[PDB]
Amino acid sequence: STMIRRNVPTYTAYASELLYKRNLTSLFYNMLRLYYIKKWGSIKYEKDAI
Amino acid sequence: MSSLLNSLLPEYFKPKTNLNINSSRVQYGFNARIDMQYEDDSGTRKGSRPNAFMSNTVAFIGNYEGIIVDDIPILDGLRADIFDTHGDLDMGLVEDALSKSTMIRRNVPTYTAYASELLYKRNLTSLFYNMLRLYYIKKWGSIKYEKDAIFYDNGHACLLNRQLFPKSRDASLESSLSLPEAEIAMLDPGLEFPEEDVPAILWHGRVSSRATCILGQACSEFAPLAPFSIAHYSPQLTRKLFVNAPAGIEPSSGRYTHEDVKDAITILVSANQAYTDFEAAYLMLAQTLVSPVPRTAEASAWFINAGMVNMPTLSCANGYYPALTNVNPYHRLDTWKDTLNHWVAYPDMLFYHSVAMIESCYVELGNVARVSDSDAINKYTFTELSVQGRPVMNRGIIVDLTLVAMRTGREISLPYPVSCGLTRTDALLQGTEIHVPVVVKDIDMPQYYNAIDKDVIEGQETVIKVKQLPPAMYPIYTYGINTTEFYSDHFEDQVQVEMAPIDNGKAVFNDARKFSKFMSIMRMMGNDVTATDLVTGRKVSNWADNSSGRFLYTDVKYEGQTAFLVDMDTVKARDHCWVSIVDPNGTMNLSYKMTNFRAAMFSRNKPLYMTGGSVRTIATGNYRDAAERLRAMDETLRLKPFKITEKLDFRVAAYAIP
Amino acid sequence: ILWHGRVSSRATCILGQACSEFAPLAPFSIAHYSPQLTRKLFVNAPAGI
Amino acid sequence: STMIRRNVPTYTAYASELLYKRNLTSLFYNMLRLYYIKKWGSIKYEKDAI
Repeated sequence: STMIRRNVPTYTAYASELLYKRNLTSLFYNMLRLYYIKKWGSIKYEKDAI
Repeated sequence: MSSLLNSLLPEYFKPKTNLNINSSRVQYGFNARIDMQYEDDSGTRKGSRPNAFMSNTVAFIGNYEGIIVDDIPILDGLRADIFDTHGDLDMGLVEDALSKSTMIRRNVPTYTAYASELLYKRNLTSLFYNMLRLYYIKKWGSIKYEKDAIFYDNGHACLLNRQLFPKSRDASLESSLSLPEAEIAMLDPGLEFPEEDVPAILWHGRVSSRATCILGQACSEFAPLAPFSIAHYSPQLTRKLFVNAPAGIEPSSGRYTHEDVKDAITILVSANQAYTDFEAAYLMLAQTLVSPVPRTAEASAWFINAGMVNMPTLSCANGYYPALTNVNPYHRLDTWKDTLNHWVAYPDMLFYHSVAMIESCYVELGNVARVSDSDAINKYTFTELSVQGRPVMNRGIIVDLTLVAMRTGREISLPYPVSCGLTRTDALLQGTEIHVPVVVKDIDMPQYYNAIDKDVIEGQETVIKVKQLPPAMYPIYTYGINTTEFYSDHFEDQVQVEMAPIDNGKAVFNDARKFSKFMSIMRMMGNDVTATDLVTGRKVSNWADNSSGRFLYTDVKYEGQTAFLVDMDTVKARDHCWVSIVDPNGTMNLSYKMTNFRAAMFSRNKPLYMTGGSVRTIATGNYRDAAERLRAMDETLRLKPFKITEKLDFRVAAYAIP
Repeated sequence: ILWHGRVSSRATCILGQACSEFAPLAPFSIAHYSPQLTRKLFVNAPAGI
Repeated sequence: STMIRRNVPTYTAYASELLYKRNLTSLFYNMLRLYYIKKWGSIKYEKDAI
């Protein structure tokens, strides 16, 4: 899947180290929290409540 | 691929060779005979339009921008000996082939080492693409673009060419581009080590004075003034280009005709054995030759931001290895020369193949935009499930060919999974509001269109908020081959609106489906109906187009609950050849029938006629049967005699055959 | 030694340090004392180093 | 082969000695040590430690 075949040995070496640590779960977690902060963003917390 | 784009054309359509285009706007369509009928408790009222013209306006303008991307190598052309059983370059047979050749003996060891990198640089698609554009620039060079011209107008809203295309000066297509020439150097056969990042091509005999000027301009930056479709922005392909021609390269002439570009292409494909490269370039240009004029005012959202064209980097290492190309090439499919042979015979047929492809795509993107994200085959994931290959990235031709496969309902097969050309699905995948500019004509505009202002004086520049993208084209060539209920492109159709005499003309359509068919058939009958939504309080008019003459449900410009009040004592007769609804009572039954079809084209409000010879379906067998024949009549001048015959007069002579 | 295509800018630095004396300060197991393997190393690469 | 013709006789004479010099174990050993030095480079050694 390339015409420039000089970079294949270098590309393979870096790919082998990175593929065994791929995880986007933490990014989606924060993106979901930002959705609900904006939607339900009129809830009041009073300190001297029960 | 000439074959698959040919099948898209209708059965009644019989095309000829020459098409004398003399403008930047064409109304392609057909003439049909519509037998309309209105049945009621009182009686039946019959009408008949003998020549009904259903058209789709297509222009030669459209903002595009080229970017140089990395794409797969096309291995068709190289000799079949060096390839192994599986079909990849077995290095070891390459070293064997170079050794037993007419190469300099001191270069064999150093050239063989480079082979591992350079032999996998085979993609001439970018060069053929630019050379095809130069052919059509010089042919249709007299077409004009005016700055303060009408891009769209429907009576209420108007959209000028100044609005969509700023930085735009008025000029002819010939006077648009001023291409500078790249250096065409001669390759020295006795060069020590090959220079990578500089492509070297093959040539038959001597490079002519005009061939230098064409190749020089093809490998250069396109910097246009007027926004033309065949003269869009492209980056510099290369700085220098080597040509392995033992006969010296003549210097640049300066001038050339469109016939000289055909001469340049036919020599380049034959020498390099690059037919699959040409097939890729033919399909690329088929997408980005003509762009559709939008059907409605709010269907201009597709052409606001410039769609990127993916041109694969120019890379060729045939000049350095002349031995590896010969008369016995490796090819996957047997019908691999069919696309070039079709273009050389009928160049002007590309116009018909282009409109067939964009009409197929923009129709399917119409009914793809109306599916919810929560589904299996949706907006984002319709390309992945359809594709059964291994392309680098799902872009360019893959997205356009998969939309054609959905329209026709057939299996499209290409020899190489190449991913180059225009990407259309840009505004769709974003999934945000688009702000199209508009200049107002009347003062009662913002009731109909979802405008930003509620009161606007005439001649003011306003903005319309488009959320869901309406269909840009109506199906005309693909009419009643794969019918859907959205477009309702049937030959026979009927609708039953149920009213009682207690109701004083006023009917409420609870159903959305039959409301669409009622409003559409009433427009065929030449009646101006104006419905009003009860929930929201907006208004819709069936007369929202001057081309097709149909009403799609996306003309409401709002998704909500369906409660359309239509008052049937405010119906106005607008067009000629029309049936009258004077005063209805009881149940109404509307119906029509389309019987025959005749191909028609319009340009500058005049008929555009097809001229020249009768175009045939060129097959691989039709030429190679004459190769099987060889003209085997032994080339021997056999002169047969004529015996003179005497009759009554004797003054005059008469010769007989035996 | 032999090589595929061009010897990269970083490959020169690695081969240069691999064929050299290890003179450590701290007694580490993967950085123990080793003599100079060779002074010069040829590389048959038609594409220049 | 693709060798220079004037070198064939002189190179063939040397073959008897040079072709039996094949041991790259020392080079691979040092290159493997450079891999782990740069990977686990942040480990520390204190002089007055237990």
